[PDB]
Amino acid sequence: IHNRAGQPAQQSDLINVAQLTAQYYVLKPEAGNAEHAVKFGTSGHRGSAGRHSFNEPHILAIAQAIAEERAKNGITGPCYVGKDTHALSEPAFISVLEVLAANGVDVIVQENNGFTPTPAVSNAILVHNKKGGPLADGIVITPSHNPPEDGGIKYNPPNGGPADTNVTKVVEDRANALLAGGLQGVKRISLDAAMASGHVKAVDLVQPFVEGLADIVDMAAIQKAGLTLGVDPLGGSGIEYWKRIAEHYKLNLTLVNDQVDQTFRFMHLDKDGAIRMDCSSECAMAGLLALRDKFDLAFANDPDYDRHGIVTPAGLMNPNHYLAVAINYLFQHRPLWGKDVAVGKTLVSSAMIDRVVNDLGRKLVEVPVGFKWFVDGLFDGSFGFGGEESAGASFLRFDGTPWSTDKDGIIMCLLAAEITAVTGKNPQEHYNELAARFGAPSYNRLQASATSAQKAALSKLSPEMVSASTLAGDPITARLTAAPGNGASIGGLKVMTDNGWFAARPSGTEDAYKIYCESFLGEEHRKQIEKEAVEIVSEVLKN
Amino acid sequence: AIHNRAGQPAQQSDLINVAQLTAQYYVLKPEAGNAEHAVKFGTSGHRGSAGRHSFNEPHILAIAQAIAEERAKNGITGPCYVGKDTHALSEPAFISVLEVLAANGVDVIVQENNGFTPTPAVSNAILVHNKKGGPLADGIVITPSHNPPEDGGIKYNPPNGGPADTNVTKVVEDRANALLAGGLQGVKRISLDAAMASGHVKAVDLVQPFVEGLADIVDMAAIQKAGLTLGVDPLGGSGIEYWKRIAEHYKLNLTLVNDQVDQTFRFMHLDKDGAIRMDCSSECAMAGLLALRDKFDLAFANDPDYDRHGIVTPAGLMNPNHYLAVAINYLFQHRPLWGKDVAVGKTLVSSAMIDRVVNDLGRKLVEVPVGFKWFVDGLFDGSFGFGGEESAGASFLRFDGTPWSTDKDGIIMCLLAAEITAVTGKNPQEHYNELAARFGAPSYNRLQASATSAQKAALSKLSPEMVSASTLAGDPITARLTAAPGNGASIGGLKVMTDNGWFAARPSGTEDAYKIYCESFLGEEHRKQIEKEAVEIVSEVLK
Ligand SMILES: [Mg+2]
Ligand SMILES: [Mg+2]
Repeated sequence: IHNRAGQPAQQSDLINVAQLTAQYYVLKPEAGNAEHAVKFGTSGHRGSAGRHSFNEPHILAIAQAIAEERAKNGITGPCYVGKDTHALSEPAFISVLEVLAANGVDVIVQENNGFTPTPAVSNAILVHNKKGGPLADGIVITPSHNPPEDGGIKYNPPNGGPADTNVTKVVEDRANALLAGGLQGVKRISLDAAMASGHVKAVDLVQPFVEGLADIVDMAAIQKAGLTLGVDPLGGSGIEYWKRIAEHYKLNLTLVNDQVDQTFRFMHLDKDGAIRMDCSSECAMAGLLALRDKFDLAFANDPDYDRHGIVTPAGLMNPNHYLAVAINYLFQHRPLWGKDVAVGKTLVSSAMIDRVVNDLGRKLVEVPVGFKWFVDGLFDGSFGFGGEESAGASFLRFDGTPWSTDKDGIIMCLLAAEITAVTGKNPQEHYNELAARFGAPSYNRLQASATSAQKAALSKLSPEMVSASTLAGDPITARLTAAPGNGASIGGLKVMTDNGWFAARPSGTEDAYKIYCESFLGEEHRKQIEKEAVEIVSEVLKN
Repeated sequence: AIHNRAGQPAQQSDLINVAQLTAQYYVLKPEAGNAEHAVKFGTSGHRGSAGRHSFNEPHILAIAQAIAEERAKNGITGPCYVGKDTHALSEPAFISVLEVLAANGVDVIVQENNGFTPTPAVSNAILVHNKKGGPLADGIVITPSHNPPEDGGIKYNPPNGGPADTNVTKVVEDRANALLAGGLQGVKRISLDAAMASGHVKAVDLVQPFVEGLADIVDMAAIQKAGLTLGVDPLGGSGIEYWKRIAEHYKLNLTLVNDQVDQTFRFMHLDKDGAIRMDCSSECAMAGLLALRDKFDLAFANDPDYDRHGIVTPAGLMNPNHYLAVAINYLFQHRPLWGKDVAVGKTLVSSAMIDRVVNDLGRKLVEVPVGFKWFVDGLFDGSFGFGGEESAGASFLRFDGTPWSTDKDGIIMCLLAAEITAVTGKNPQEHYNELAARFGAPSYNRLQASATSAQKAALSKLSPEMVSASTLAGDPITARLTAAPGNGASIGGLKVMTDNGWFAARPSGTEDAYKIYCESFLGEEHRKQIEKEAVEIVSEVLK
C-alpha cells in the first residue's frame, strides 16, 4: 500500500534505543488519561514508553496484579519469565523480577539474559506441571510483531496458554487501581536484592525444547530427506532455537541473517511503511522472498515465535492455505491420536478447512476469533489442532498430549518440512491438489471506520435482524451470531450460502469494523459477496 | 598490542544489548565504599559503564549538581550548552543532566530533535555566545570519546570554552562524591516533563552556525574551487549531520562512505586489541575507509565526539605527528593576520619535527605536559595560534587570530587538510616528505610495561640530576627534564634529550603500567637503541 512498502529500512526510519529505554523510567502515564491506562487483554498490555503507555509504573502495577492473582489461585510453583528482542522487553523484564521477588514469587529465567519464544514458555510450564508438584505459570514479555518502539507483557496460567478474560479483566482492574493509588501497595525490591533473595533461577530453556521436538514433529524423516532449508529469524527470540535445531537434528538449515538489533534495521518496511516483524507479510518478508529459489522450503517467525510464514519457490504461502494443508496431513499421519480428537477452527478462517475436516470424517469445532478458545481443548487433548487465519496454530505431540497450549511458530514451520519430507510434495503443492479437489476459494478482508454506537450495535446482534434472503446469487443457508462449535457469541455476524460466506465484527483497537469474505466460485463472485456484505452491515447497523 | 581479530568486521557476538545497558543505568547503583564505583572526574571528565556500577543515574545526578553549584559559585549565569554523542549511555545521562540543571534554575541549550553535538561545536557555541558580552555561557559534553559501546562519559567546559582545568575538576569531583556519600540528599531534581515545561530548556540548531562559521577559520572557497573528491567515514559519531551540512552549504564533492548511527557500533572493524573502538587514528578501526582510499583525493574520519581527526590519502592513514608538523608549517605561512607574537603549543611527547618546523619559522614553541587543557588559556586570548597533541587532537585560531574552539576540533583539522591540498596543490602527506628532507626523517615509537605502584609513584617525582648517564644512544645528553619548558608544569615523569633524539617516560593513568615515548632523527635502528637505554635509565632511576 504505502510508497515505501517492501523497501529496506533507512536510518531515518529507526528508533533511538537508549532514548526509548530511558523514557521507560523517566516518563509516566498521566492520571485520568485513559490512553495511558493499562489495557490488559488476550494478548496482555501493549504500548510504548514514548507514548506514556509502557513505562515503569505500568509494569510495576501489572506485575503486582499478577502476583496477587496467581496467589489467589493457589499457584505456588515458579513463574517462567521470558522476553523477546524488543528494546522495552529489557526494562520490563527487570521490573517483573523486582516485583515478583518482592511478593515471594520464585522466578525461572533464560540464562545469560537470553530470549525465549512464547511457545517455549508454554512448553516449559506444561513440562513442569506434568510432574504433579507446585504449579508453574509464566509471563511473556513481548509485543509480538509491533514496531521497534513498542513493549508488551502477557500472562500464561498453569494450563500453559494465554490467560482468559476472567483473569485478564481482574489484572487490568487491579493494575489500574494500583496506578491510581500511586503504586503504594506495589511491593518491590532492587534488582540486586532480587538476585540475592534466592527467588531468581537461571536455566537453559533452549535445550529441553529443541530435544523435545522429536516428540511432536518427525525430525528423523526431515533429516533423511536432505532438504535445503532456509530461515529468516527476523531478529526474533528464537534465533538461538533455530541454530540449535539445525545442529542437533543435523539439518541443512541456513539462517539467511543472524542479526539481533533493537532497531530492527535489517527489516524491509511493511505495507504501511512501518518496521513490522510480520512473518505473514510479503512486504516484511521481502528479504527471504528474494532468496526463495535457493531453498526447497523456507520460513520465518514473528519476534515472539508464536506465528509462522511458509515460503516455497512459488512464494509466501497464504496462512489459510497452509492451515488446511497442515490439518489434512496431521489427521492422516498421527496414528496415536484418538478417534475423538477434534479440529479447532476460528469461524473467519477458510471453509477449505471445513471441506478437509468433513472429508476426514473428523469433528470440526468452530469458535469465535481468538486463540483462547483452543486452550482447554489442546490442554486436555480433545483438540488435535487449533489454528487462526492470522498465521498462528498449535497441535499435539505424537502421543496426543499437549506440546504448547499457546500458538507455536516453530512446530508449524518444522511441520512444513515434515510434510515435504514425508510426502515428496511441499505444502503449496498439497494446497494446489486440495484446490483441484474442492475448488480454489477466494478470500479477502475489508475494513472501514465505525463510531462506538455502530460498533456496539454490531457487537450485540440477533440472527433474524438480517433482512437478506440471498447472497451473491445464492440462497442464505445460515445466519449466525454464535459460533457453531462452542456456542460462544461471535460478537458479530456470519452469513453463509453453499458457495461462500462473509463474517462481520468490530475491531479491538480502532473505531472500525472488519468484514471477512470467501467465495468457492472465484474473485468476481467474492467481490459480489463483499458488496452485499457491506450493504447488509450498513442496514443491520443503521439505527 | 595486535590481536588475531584486529581489523575484522564486528560480529553479532561482539555486540552489547543496548536496552539492557540503558536499564542498568537506572537499576544498578554504585556500592557504598567501593573506590571503583566513585566519581573520578578529571581531564576528560568522568567515564565508566552502567554494567560496572561506574556510570549510573546516581553518578550523573551528583556530577550535574556539583557542576550547577560550581558554575553559580563562579558567577556564571548564562546558559549551559549541553551536547551529547551517539553512545547509548549518553541518552540517560543527557536526561539526568537536564533534570538537575533545570531544577537548579539553569538555562540549558540543546540540539533540536534529540540531535548529537561534537565537542568542538559546544566549545564554539560557548565562545560565540560569550563574545556578545552578556551573562557567561558554559557547557557540558556527554561522551566517552572513542571508548567501547558500553561506556559513558561526561565532562565540563567552563566559559573559556575548553576542558576544565584541575582546580575546577577537583572541586566538582569532591562535591559529586560528597553528594553520593549523602545518598543524593541535596541534589535538586525535577522530572523530564517538568524540565521541558519549566522554560529552562531551549532546543536550537547548533549545526548551522558552526557550519556557516567555518569560512572564518578554513579557506572553504579555495577548497570548493579545487574541486577535490573527498570522502568521510563518520564512524557513527556525533558529527554525521555536520559533514552533510558542510558538503551542502559549501558545494563540496564530499561523500559519506556510510551514514549508519547504531548504538552497538556493529558496522565497525575491530581495533588492534579486538574490541570495538571508534579510534580515527587506528588503522584497524579505519580498515573500512582505508579499503576505499583510492576513490578519493583525501578522506577523513573522526572519533564519536569529533574532537580528534584521522587523515587518509591514497598512501594510507597519515601518522598524527606528521600531520601536526605539516599543519603548523602551513598555517604559520598562510595566516597573515596572526600577530608576530602568536606561538605554537605542543605536548612534550609530540614529535620534535614540530620543534624544527617552529624554529625554522622563527616562532615561539611552548612545550606543555600531556593534556589539551594546557592550551586553553593561550587559544582563548590568541597567544597560541595552534595547540596539538600526538594523540591526533588539535585546534587553531580563526583567520583574524581569535579563537574558534578552545577544545580540540576534529572538523577544522580535517578541513585544513583539504585547504592545504587546494591552496598548495600538494596533499599533507606530500608536504611531510618535504619536511623530512629539510629536517631529517624521524622514527617515533611508544612502549609500555608493568611497574609497581611505588615505582609508578617514584616515576612521578624524579629529579634531572638523578639521571647519571651522560649519553643517550651514542650522543651527549643535552637536557634532563622533570617539568615542561613552556609553562613549568610538572610532566609527572622524565624527558631526556640529545641533538639526535629523546625519550620521555610517565605512568599510565589507567593501568599498573608506565609508558615510554621515543624518537630518533637518525632512524629506526638508532631509535631502538634509545628504547633500550630508556628502559635501562628508567629501571636504574626506579630502585
Ligand atoms: Mg507473535
Ligand atoms: Mg574524542
